[PDB]
Amino acid sequence: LKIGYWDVRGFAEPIRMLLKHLNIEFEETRYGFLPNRDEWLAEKFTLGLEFPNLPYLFDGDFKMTESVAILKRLARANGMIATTEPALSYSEMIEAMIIDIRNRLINVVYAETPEEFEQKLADLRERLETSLGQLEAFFQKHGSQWVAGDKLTYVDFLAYEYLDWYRVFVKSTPIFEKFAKVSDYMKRFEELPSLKEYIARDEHRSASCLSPFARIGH
Amino acid sequence: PLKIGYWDVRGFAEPIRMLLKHLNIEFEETRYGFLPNRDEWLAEKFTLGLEFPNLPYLFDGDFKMTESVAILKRLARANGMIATTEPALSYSEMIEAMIIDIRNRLINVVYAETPEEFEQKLADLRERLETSLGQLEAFFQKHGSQWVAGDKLTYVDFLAYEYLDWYRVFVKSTPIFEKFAKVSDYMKRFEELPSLKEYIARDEHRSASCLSPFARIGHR
Repeated sequence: LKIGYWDVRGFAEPIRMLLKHLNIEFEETRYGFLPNRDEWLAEKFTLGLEFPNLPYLFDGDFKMTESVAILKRLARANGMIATTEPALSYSEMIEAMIIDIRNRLINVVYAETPEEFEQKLADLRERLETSLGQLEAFFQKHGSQWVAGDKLTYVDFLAYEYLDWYRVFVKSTPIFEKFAKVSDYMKRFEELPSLKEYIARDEHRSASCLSPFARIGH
Repeated sequence: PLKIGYWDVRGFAEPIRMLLKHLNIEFEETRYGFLPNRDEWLAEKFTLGLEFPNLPYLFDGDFKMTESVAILKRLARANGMIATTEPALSYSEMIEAMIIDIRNRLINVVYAETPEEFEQKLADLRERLETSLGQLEAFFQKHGSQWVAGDKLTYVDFLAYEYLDWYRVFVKSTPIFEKFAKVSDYMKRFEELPSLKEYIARDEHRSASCLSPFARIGHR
């Protein structure tokens, strides 16, 4: 069981967290980087990936890419995903929403002045405020401990990680504190006795969220 | 008892429409119309009981959700149009995410914020398409399957066709599809499905704008 990705959190961290939570031992290739992409581009087309990319998964003799596709494959094989409706519908609805919140950040900090950049960052905070508002309302309405319900599933791993990025390097912590249930949700994930330790370790705490090719997050 | 709501174009709802037309399931539709504005949709937006108000939205009995993809899969699960076993599902969700990236690259361009910088962005998109489409060709070559998930048609093929078709329609990309013979065969195969053969030829689909007029291109 092997995972490949840059030596950062990035799109692979939710997967790293799922396995850590599940106590499943796995091996890693943390490609490093003035910085370049040569450590990865050396192995890129030699790994038998049908659509070479990062992160990539070696699962026995099976191989695949796409961060969310990988996370769910593992979740299914470990009972970490909703298998019934409407729970599963909620999961994939929030999945898509959490990935929209992530990509708005990605598309900004990976694009082609300094005061226009901060402008685009302040816009991400306003859209975030909105999103967390609707999300606060969702926890209030259903009263579920987690996204899909009372049990932890893959969607919560995507949620915590990509919403945390905003706290780390988008100065969004005060926006999280505005909403009571969302702030306790994040705190609950951190306090997960299964993950409480890994999250504290150098791998997650002191590591960069994004590659140095992003204008921020490193 | 089903109801779909979306702009009066193809957009992110067309795959949902096609899946339902393919399944021959009857459903109701609110097609929000539109110088053009969004007021029609904005008048109903926060009155429909959606937890995360957005287009497209779905009504299923008393159930209410958003997100175009999450909707397509919900309907496909209850009507046997999605792999339920590994590895077929891993392939589906891998190629799902990949197709949505191709879609989003286009989307992120056709929304604002010079015509030459823009013509360049489109030309960048076509080169990136050639790359991705070359990979899909290899996939269909390695796996001699008629569809993305194997021998049977599933939700992912509706995503693939609809969004890859957009490039052909208004991003001048038909020649790129012609370079890759398995992919070109794959596209046309979808158009010659007895269930969707007619519908894809009807004005509803063919003679309908792909995106809203708020995009710089992809509309009439």
